Amino acid sequence: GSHMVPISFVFNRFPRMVRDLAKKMNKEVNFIMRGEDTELDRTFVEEIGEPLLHLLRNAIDHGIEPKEERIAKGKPPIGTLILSARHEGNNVVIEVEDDGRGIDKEKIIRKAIEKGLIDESKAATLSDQEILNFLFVPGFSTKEGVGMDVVKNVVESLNGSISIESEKDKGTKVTIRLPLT
Amino acid sequence: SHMVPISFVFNRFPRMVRDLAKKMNKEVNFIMRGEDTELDRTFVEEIGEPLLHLLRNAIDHGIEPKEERIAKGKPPIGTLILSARHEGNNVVIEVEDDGRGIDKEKIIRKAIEKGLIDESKAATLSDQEILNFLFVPGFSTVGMDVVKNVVESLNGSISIESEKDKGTKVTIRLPLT
Ligand SMILES: Nc1ncnc2c1ncn2[C@@H]1O[C@H](COP(=O)(O)OP(=O)(O)CP(=O)(O)O)[C@@H](O)[C@H]1O
Ligand SMILES: Nc1ncnc2c1ncn2[C@@H]1O[C@H](COP(=O)(O)OP(=O)(O)CP(=O)(O)O)[C@@H](O)[C@H]1O
Ligand SMILES: [Mn+2]
Ligand SMILES: [Mn+2]
Repeated sequence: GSHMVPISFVFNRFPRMVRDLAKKMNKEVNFIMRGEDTELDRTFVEEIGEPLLHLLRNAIDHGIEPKEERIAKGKPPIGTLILSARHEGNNVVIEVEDDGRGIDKEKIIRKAIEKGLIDESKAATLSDQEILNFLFVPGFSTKEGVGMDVVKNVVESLNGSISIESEKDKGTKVTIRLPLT
Repeated sequence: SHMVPISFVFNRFPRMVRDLAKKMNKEVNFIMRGEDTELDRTFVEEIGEPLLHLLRNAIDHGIEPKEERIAKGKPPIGTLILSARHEGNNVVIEVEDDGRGIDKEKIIRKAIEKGLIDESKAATLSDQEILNFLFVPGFSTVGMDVVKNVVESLNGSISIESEKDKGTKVTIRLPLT
């Protein structure tokens, strides 16, 4: 790689943003960053900021439940949000994981049925990955050009890839793979 | 008035964009937003060609070849975004690319060649004054001048924004009722 620079050039700006977001949304969250010394193409560093911030915001908004709710639910009172970078072969892997309520998969199914994309019989045969992928279909999720869409497009314009996994009341993990320059 | 989703106009673009990019050997990720945005049905036939021209301009003149994108420290794949939405009592349509931007120096040279401006007045022209030459009838060698004419024909307005090596954004606002 030619113009390598530590991912910290983009990471160090998140602790402040996370705390303020958590305060505004009345959420209690412990933010952990890992692999801040991971080197990657400077172009990626300058472009991956917007996408990551959105995933972080998603986690704080839709993921982590208010402290009172986590308590009522029987989970540790403070939520955990982890942002990490690491090497996997010739790929830099960035992950945003929260231990929140998890993506509501039924909600997605209901929305897909409403849009006429699938019917009830078919909906019952879909796999979790199949359900979660609806989140990447442009125009699927209602807006207010932000969203999972913009995240995937930006990541893919860097020749990157993005995947999602989630478990009810367990949390959600978004994974971004960036290529070695 | 009688409305229809703007998808009637947008539907054919993905294929044309894909084929054009492939022809001019450019890597382009085409994004279309708000295809459900409605507009006057009598606008469909008229606004199609102008929009296609703006998309072609972005692919041909905007988005740079891969090696150029890399040299400039930009994402390898260029991004072309076509969007429509309702604002106030109008339909707003935008065509944006993150390419090399409009060659303003080239526009001024053309304006002088066409007798539209004396060279003694070129040094102080504002960016808007420069880009506006594109709307002067006969400026193009369908061209931007024709696009502006058609938009005016629909009682709407058009504006351009562009920054060197950053990109170009063309915004069209058409009246609803
Ligand atoms: N970390 C997370 N935990 C739980 N659900 C999540 C999540 N991240 C995303 N989601 C779910 O996925 C759906 C869409 O996220 P997306 O980022 O595309 O849209 P948005 O609903 O957040 C509105 P916008 O992106 O325009 O602010 C969300 O509305 C939510 O239901
Ligand atoms: N998205 C964009 N990015 C960069 N330059 C653009 C552009 N859209 C237009 N231009 C530039 O502005 C000048 C004029 O565009 P206009 O559409 O009026 O004419 P045209 O001469 O390009 C017709 P054609 O090239 O289709 O034969 C172009 O010649 C090009 O240099
Ligand atoms: Mn969101
Ligand atoms: Mn042209």
